[PDB]
Amino acid sequence: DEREIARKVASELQKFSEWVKKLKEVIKKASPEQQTKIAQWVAKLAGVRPEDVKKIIKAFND
Repeated sequence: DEREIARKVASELQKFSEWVKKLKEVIKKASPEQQTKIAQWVAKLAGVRPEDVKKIIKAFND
């Protein structure tokens, strides 16, 4: 069903947006060395590239 996937994806979008903002606040308080380090933790845990974590964070600032 299309409307149920849309309802589910949008709900997870609102929840995941909260965690991106918290990760942003942790990154905004970190030194440039720690910012790279935090992006490498998230990438190594989630199984993505460190650059993808930054592109995902970019899409949740607007």
